[PDB]
Amino acid sequence: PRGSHMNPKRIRALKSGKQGDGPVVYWMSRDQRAEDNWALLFSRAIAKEANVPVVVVFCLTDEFLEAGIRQYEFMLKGLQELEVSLSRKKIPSFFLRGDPGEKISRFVKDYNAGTLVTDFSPLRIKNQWIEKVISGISIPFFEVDAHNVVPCWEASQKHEYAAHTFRPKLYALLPEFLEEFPELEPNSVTLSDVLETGVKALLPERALLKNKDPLFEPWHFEPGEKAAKKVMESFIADRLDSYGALRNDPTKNMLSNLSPYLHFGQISSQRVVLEVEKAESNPGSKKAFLDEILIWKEISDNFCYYNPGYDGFESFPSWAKESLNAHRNDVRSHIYTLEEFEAGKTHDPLWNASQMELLSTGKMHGYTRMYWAKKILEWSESPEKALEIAICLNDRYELDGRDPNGYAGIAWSIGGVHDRAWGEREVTGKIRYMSYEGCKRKFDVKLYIEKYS
DNA sequence: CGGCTTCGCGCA
DNA sequence: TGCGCGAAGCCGAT
Ligand SMILES: Cc1cc2nc3c(=O)[nH]c(=O)nc-3n(C[C@H](O)[C@H](O)[C@H](O)COP(=O)(O)OP(=O)(O)OC[C@H]3O[C@@H](n4cnc5c(N)ncnc54)[C@H](O)[C@@H]3O)c2cc1C
Repeated sequence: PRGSHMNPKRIRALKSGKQGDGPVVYWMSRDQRAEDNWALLFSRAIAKEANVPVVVVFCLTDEFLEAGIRQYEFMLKGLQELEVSLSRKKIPSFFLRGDPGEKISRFVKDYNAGTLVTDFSPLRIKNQWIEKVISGISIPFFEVDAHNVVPCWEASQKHEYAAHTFRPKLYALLPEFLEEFPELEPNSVTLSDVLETGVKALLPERALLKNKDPLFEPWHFEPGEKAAKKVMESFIADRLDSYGALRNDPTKNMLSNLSPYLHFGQISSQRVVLEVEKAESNPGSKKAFLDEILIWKEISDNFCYYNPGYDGFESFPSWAKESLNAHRNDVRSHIYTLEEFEAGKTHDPLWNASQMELLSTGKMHGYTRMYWAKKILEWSESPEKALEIAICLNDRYELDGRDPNGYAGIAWSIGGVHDRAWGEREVTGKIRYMSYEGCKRKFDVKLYIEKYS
C-alpha cells in the first residue's frame, strides 16, 4: 500500500477492516527508534495517503518486574530520548501502562484511530497481544518487519535446519531488500514517574555483593538512539579491522557491542549492515561480522517464528533429543542449583568469571556464552533444568536478553539447534563439547579470570 | 554423497 | 598461534 522507497513485502495484513477517518497509529514494541524504522516509515506514508497524522503508542507491561532494573533503566532512558526525537518531527508519542491487549484496543477506540500498525517480533507473547487486539478493534491492522533486513516471512517459509541452507536463501534476497532508508517526513497536521515507580518495585530484587553494594555497572553502555550510532561508528573505525581474528578472544574488546541497542531496536541492523558494507576494512572481518548480524541474527528470528516451543526441549533436533534422553541417568561430575550458578559458586573459575562479567556488565562475551551454557548442561540434574537455568540467567541479567538470539543461542549450546552431532560423551551425549583446556589454547584464560575476579 | 559457526587435538 | 583431522548425523544433492 503506497510507496516509492517502500518494498510492500515488508508489510503484511493482520486484520481487514474499513479504514477509519482518524490518525494512523504505530504500536511500537521491538523497534524503539525514530530513524531507519520501516514500521514508522510505513505508518507515516500510510498517514500521508489518508491525509491524517501519524502517532506512536507504547505499552509498558508488568513483565519488566521479571527482569531487573538494568533492562528497565536502559529501555526507559532510551525512550526518554526517543520521545524528544519524535517531538521534533511533530509526531506525538503516548506511553501506556498495563496489558497491551486491552490498552491498545482501548487506545484505538478512544482516540478514533483510522489504521493500526505494529512492528514484528516472533516471540509468543507478542502474538498473544496481537490476537487480543484483533478481537478488540474494527480498523485495519498491519504488521511491518522493521528488525530484519529481509522480512522474516519472506526469507524462508519454513524452519531452517542450518545456516548453510539459510545463507543462500537470505543472501540471494539482499539486492532487493538491502537498501538505503528514506527520511522520516514530519507531520504536517499537528515517563520519569513511570521510571521511579518501576525502580522502587525492583530494588528488593537487585543483585548485590557481600558489602550490600550493587553488582551492576551502568557506565559500560549508554542507552539511546544517539549512543547506538556512536557505538557503531567506533566499531567500524577501531574494531572492525581486527574482528575477524579476535572476535572469539574474550580478553580483547573487539566485538561491536551493539547487541543491547539492537535488541531494544535503538539502532537498525540494516543501518549497521549498510555502513559496514561500505567500509573499506579487512574483507575477512567484514564477512565474519556480516555473517553474524545477517545470517545468525535473522535465523534466530526464523527459529522462533517457526518453532513456538523455541525455549523448550521439544524444539531440539530429534538426534539431540534422542542422545540427551539416553544420558539422563548418567552421574554428573557436579550438580549446582540455579542459585549457585547465579552467584558464580562453581568449581570452575572460567565459568565463574563469565557469570561475573554478566553480573557486572550485563553483557557476557559472545565466545564465553557458549562455554557458559554448555557447562550449565554439563553440571545440571537434567537437560530441561539446564534450559531453565540458562534461560533464567540470560533473560534476568543480559541487557540483550529476552531475545530470539538468546533462545536460539541457548538452544544451539544445550540442544544442538543449528549445529550437528559430535563425539559421544557421558551426560552431554553428542552435543558439541567445549573444555577449559580448549580455551587455554585459544586465549589468555588467566587474564579473563583476573579481570572478573 | 559433500560438507557442515563458534569443537578438541596433534603438530608445525 | 593456524591448519587438518576426527567424530558424528543429516540436509540438499545427485
Ligand atoms: C548461550 C548464548 C546466549 C545468547 N543470548 C543472547 C541474547 O540474550 N541476546 C542476543 O542479542 N544475543 C545472544 N546471543 C548471541 C551472541 O552471543 C550475542 O548476540 C553477542 O554476544 C552480542 O555481542 P556483540 O553485539 O558485540 O556481537 P558481535 O560479535 O558484534 O555481533 C554483532 C551482532 O550479530 C548478531 N549475532 C552475533 N552472534 C550471534 C549468534 N550466535 N546468534 C545470533 N545473532 C548473533 C547479534 O545481533 C550481534 O549484536 C547468545 C549466544 C549464546 C551462545
